[PDB]
Amino acid sequence: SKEYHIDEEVGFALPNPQENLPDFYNDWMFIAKHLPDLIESERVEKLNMLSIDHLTDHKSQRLARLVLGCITMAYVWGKGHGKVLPRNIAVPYCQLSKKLELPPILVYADCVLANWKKKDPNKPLTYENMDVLFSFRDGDCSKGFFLVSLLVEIAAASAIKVIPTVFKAMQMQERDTLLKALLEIASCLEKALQVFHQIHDHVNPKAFFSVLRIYLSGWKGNPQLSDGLVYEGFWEDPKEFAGGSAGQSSVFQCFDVLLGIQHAAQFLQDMRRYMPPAHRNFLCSLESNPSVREFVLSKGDAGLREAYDACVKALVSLRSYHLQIVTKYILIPASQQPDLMNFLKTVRSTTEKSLLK
Amino acid sequence: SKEYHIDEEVGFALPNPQENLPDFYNDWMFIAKHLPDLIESGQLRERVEKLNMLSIDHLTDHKSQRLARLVLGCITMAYVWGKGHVRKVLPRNIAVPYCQLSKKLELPPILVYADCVLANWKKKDPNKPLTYENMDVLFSFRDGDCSKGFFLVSLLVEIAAASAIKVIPTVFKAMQMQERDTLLKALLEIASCLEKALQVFHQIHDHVNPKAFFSVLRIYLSGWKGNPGLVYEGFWEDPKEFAGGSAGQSSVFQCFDVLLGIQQHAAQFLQDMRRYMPPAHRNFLCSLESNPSVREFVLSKGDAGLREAYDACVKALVSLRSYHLQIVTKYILIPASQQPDLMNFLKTVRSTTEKSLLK
Ligand SMILES: CC(C)CN(c1ccc(-n2cccc2C(=O)O)cc1NC(=O)Nc1ccc(Cl)cc1F)C1CCCCC1
Ligand SMILES: CC(C)CN(c1ccc(-n2cccc2C(=O)O)cc1NC(=O)Nc1ccc(Cl)cc1F)C1CCCCC1
Repeated sequence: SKEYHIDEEVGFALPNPQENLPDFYNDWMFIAKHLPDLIESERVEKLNMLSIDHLTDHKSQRLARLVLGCITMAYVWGKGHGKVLPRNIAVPYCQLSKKLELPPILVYADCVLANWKKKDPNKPLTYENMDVLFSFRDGDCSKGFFLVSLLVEIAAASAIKVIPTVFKAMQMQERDTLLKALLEIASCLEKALQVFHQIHDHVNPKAFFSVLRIYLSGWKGNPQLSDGLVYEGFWEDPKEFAGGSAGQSSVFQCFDVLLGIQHAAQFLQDMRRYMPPAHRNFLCSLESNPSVREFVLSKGDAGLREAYDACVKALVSLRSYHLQIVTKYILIPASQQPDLMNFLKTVRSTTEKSLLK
Repeated sequence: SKEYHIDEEVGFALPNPQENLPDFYNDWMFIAKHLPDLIESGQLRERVEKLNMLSIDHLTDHKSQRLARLVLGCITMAYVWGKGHVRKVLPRNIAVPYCQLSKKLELPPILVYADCVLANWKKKDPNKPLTYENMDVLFSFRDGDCSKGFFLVSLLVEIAAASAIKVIPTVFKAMQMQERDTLLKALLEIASCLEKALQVFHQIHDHVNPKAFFSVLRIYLSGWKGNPGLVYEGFWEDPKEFAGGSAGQSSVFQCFDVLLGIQQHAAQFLQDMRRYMPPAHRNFLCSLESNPSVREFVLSKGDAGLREAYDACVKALVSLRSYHLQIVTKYILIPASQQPDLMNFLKTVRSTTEKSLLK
């Protein structure tokens, strides 16, 4: 559906992202494409300031934001062992973030949604035929963690395209249409769970926790940048922004809203700001529609209740397996080097309490 | 509109709010309607504690549920604050129905602008118009609190603003259709209506007394988020923080900012205030942000008339925010300097409005 930038094949992800920028931005593209070699070894501070006026289409500006976002995270965090962004990169990065109405920091819509290519376009969207555009460090497992995340967004697209059928069937008092629409969403959410199983085959817990997780960290409520980060020449004062979480996906928040599932309440709302404007306009168009919960309860129909519940159950399954992934990839590795669980459990609890029975 | 519950006459306010609940809720209605007498005699907190737990299942329409929230909200503020000289636990037999009724209406369990302004008025004679002389409130806290004046004058500003809100589709349609003469008239009509809202502000001086406001009424509008939380017995085992009433709970304040492209620590506060607004009204301010920028449209065009009409709106907003500040001065600053960061926030918002002028 065109106005909201939801793709029929990949949903919220960006279809066929640009891989190359105009020559004018070669200095950017060289740094971003060589980050593994370049981190172990100043070029950002010796970098001239480029105008953003030569980024003319949407995909170019998304790729440019991805390039500048990966550069910024690597400059701030370095080698990842232990506060001011140079004017000549921050001014174009903040200008390009302002234009696209996103915060000047690496966000899920950059390094997942806009950070993939097909290897051969004549074949389908599977891990074996897919790759990422940018990494941080050799062995960071960027490829696996980004692509498996993206394959979940694609699986979710199968359900999102069913979403006009739900509201049309409510308007037209069509009980049999709405039931099939809910079961199809439920079935697609159940197939998304099977993708989650793929993380184990492409992402290594240690590599994730001690390498990749430092470069997705932001600077809002971070003790290393207690006052935040200074974007030299744009604000004289340092500014806080969060870094990447699963909460920046629209997938997670989208089906809460649809199914009428209502401190963590605060966090998912702010995460929407870190989403593309079209996608936030979509989640709002959703909240303006009649409650699927009020509709299914008001009918007294037990078939409809089971289908609504089929959706809610598929979400609880996902949130449990999510939780189990956090156990393998954060809790256990943290107990090996010499409040995230509370947030996830609370969100899971609110979902489970939304069953009808 | 329709889906957003914006009325052509009163805008964001609730039209013709219910005044009476079903008999089943007489025990509630007695306390709320007699809060002045029951606080002054020391019988308020006893009447709340001798209260059986009532099901909310007999509140069947919207207006009934809005009135019940107002009744329970006024009771809660009086129970928490007492004689204004407090209670850390709200008794289960009122908190459970109040929290249940808040969940249904998707509002926080505390008295909010949509309760004691938007849903808390009646006409004296319906055959005559909406003026202070023909209007009254449903609930007060204390004899002499000047609740009537402060609530109704607050609401009369919301009503003046409604005249402009219904123009808001004309603005977006006229941009889409490249109709330059239509869009100009739409801004001037909004500006003129924003200018009439300023004339309502003048009425506060005739119906609200500064001392009465600061030392009485302001105690019963105090919340418990960042207040030097409250336990809702039987609903949460843990105490919960929620803010009390501010002018920020109006949609009026944010609505014309969004239209005009006015970008409003304080960015966070106006954003959090939206939760204390009705869900339909939160969907409207959000549906607004999804529309094209009126600022970017007027600027790309070389037409100076359009700039002056956009500025006419922005200027009318700056006028209101200056006079706002002067009202804050009379009703807080001076009485506080007589007893033995809101000013920073208000000036900042004025600066952001003023800095959005085109000239
Ligand atoms: C698609 C999402 C909703 C579910 N997944 C997921 C599950 C658990 C975790 N997780 C592990 C430890 C802590 C967390 C957490 O914080 O939740 C993270 C994610 N996903 C991201 O972190 N995505 C992401 C965010 C920001 C930036 Cl910048 C880049 C990114 F790639 C996919 C699903 C299938 C298995 C692979 C991961
Ligand atoms: C409606 C807004 C945009 C402008 N006004 C306004 C101006 C200054 C102040 N003020 C004074 C001292 C501190 C403050 C402050 O904190 O701003 C308050 C209000 N208005 C409310 O506070 N309304 C209200 C809110 C919450 C609850 Cl619960 C109940 C209520 F009645 C009206 C407009 C009509 C002329 C009288 C004032």
